Amino acid sequence: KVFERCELARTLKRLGMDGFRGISLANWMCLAKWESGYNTRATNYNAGDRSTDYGIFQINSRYWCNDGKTPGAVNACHLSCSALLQDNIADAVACAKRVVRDPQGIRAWVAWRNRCQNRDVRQYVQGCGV
Ligand SMILES: [Cl-]
Ligand SMILES: [Cl-]
Ligand code: NA
Repeated sequence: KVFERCELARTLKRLGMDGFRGISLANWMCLAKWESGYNTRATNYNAGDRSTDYGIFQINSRYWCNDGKTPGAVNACHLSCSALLQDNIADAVACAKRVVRDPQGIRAWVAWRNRCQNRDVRQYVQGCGV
């Protein structure tokens, strides 16, 4: 499913992402935008280390979900990576909450650092009623 901007914003708020571990909703929006373009079925193989990024938040198989083919990987979210490819983003959101519970927080995603950190991210939520 490819979410429309404001539709996603409202969904994330209802799932309790606004201010989770200090991360504003606009930051989560900026992340989803640059990671997948709001596409829940996005997958990305990383030939360099044999891991794959899954779904709307592009969560990595080496640490967060189990896909069976990633060497020396763990499953901190206790999910099959398949769960991160559903139209319903409930499982992806619960896993994202798990990710930011680690010391790095939102910084765990390098794309957030490159395109969201220290920027005016208001634009991602303006006019959405959240
Ligand atoms: Cl699962
Ligand atoms: Cl599994
Ligand atoms: Na894994």
